[PDB]
This record gives sequence, structure tokens and C-alpha cells, in this order.
Amino acid sequence: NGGITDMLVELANFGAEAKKLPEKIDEFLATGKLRKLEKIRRDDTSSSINFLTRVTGIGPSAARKLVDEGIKTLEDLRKNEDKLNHHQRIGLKYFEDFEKRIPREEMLQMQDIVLNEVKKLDPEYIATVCGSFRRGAESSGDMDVLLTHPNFTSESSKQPKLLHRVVEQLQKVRFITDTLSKGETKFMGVCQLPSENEYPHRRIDIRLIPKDQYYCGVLYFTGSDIFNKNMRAHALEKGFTINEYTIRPLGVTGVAGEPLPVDSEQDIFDYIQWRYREPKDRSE
Ligand SMILES: Nc1ncnc2c1ncn2[C@H]1C[C@H](O)[C@@H](COP(=O)(O)OP(=O)(O)OP(=O)(O)O)O1
Repeated sequence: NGGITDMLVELANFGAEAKKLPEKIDEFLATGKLRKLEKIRRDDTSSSINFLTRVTGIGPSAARKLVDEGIKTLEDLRKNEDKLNHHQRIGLKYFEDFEKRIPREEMLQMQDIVLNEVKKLDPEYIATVCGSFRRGAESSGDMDVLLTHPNFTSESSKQPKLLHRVVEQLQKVRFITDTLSKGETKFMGVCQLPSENEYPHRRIDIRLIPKDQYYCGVLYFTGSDIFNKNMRAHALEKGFTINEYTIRPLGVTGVAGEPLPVDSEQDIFDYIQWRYREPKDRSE
């Protein structure tokens, strides 16, 4: 029966009473589940792994041994402080708040303060929060401001202090509450707007780019993927390759190139002829 064909599909996942012995019931159709397999229970230990990654900083290597450190839960780690760095220390301490998307109300808010801070700093800067909020969206998960200055480019490749100047600052103001890393061309960290009678902290990463590699790197973080995936294409279609870093005329056999200069966003869109496909509509 259709009836006996189903418990069937359930076992494999997991003469008549002979191929049988070759246990079962309506017990398969019913479901044991995770418990039924309890292999599956060891499989859920894979729920350790990915859950464990959920914690900040910890990447492939990290959790695996950590969990391996007999460990697997919120609280394992909570005890297991010693077992990680300043990074991951945080993305635990916060992590929870970490799984709660912001409100573009606040965005604009920091959106302000950020660019508001820089502006206090110098005029030659230019910053821009990008990623999602840009696209219009009601909900991000990480701030992401992109900076640059004329006194800097892909040629100098040496000006940490620059990017450094503002990080210091955003902290000054008590905004950037903590800090994951730091390494000249990149900052990633934890902010938080201001009070008076408290909001959760949000992941930000300040980047910087030569005032040249700027733009391309710009289009790229506004994504999406697919979006930046549908585009790499067409340009290539029309024979052009692009990357996080830049626009390049192709080649005879694939390998070939050279960076065209790049004033604004729309200049590339010019390159592979397409319409200035505004952010909002930048989904695919
Ligand atoms: N820790 C992470 N590891 C890998 N990919 C991540 C991680 N966090 C986010 N992503 C990727 C996959 C998510 O679907 C996407 C969204 O990240 P998020 O920081 O939230 O950006 P975003 O919220 O503005 O967009 P969305 O979340 O929609 O994808 O980014």
C-alpha cells in the first residue's frame, strides 16, 4: 500500500517481514526524530559549531576546538572567557544584542554623528555609510562607513593615522564603545547612541580606501552580492572585469587589464553602459 511505501521512505532516511529482517512500524511514519536517530543528537552537536560561530570573532578554527574544549553552549563560553580574545570576548558579551537588527531611525542618527564627526575633523574627508541603509532598507545589522581623503590613494598606501584619527574620535565621544580590531586599513567595532533616562550596541566597521580605489570599492559594499554578481558579468559580458578594488578593461585570453580612473559611481555604469541603477533598486 501507499501506506507501506511511506514508512519505507522514513527508514532509509533513518520476504516482506524478511527483507524486513533484511525495528519498524507505523513507528517511522509516527517519528522518533532527533531523539530517534540520537546520532542526530550528535548531529545537533553541529548545532554547537554554528551556534558557536554565532559568537563574535570566532570563525572556522575557533569554535571547533572550543566546542572541542568539551564546550558547546552560551554559558560554556560565558565561563570559558580565558579561552578567547578581546574580540570574541565581546561578541559574546554582546552577541545577543548582536542578533537584533536596527531601526533606520537611529541609523541616520549615528549616520549623523559619524559623518558629523569626521566633518568636525576636516573637509577633505568624505565618508559614507553604505551597505543596506543606503539601499533604503528598513533593516541592517551592521553599520558600515566608508571613508577617504584626497591626501590618500592606492599609490601612497601608508596613512593609518588617517582612518586612525576618526576611530579615536568616535570613541572620544563615547560612541564607539568598544573595539574589536584595528589594523590601519580597517576597523571593526561596536557603537551606541546617546542617553538621558539604554539602546543596544551595533556593529560597525570603518573602512578606508584610496581616494581612487574608493568608488569601485563603494559600489561593491552597497551590494548586494547578486547584485554585484550580476554586474561583474555584464561588464565582463561587454568584456570588462571589476572587483572589490576596480574597473578593468579585459584581455585576449582572459588575463589582461588596467584601471581606468574613477570620479563617481555612475562612471562605471557608463563603462559597461547600463542605467544609473540607483541603490534602492539595487537588489539584482
Ligand atoms: N557573521 C556572518 N557571517 C557570514 N555572513 C554574514 C554574517 N553576518 C552577515 N552575513 C551576511 C549574510 C546575511 O544574510 C547578510 C546580512 O548581514 P547584515 O550584517 O545583517 O547585513 P544586512 O543586515 O544589512 O543584510 P542582511 O542581513 O539582509 O543580509 O550578510
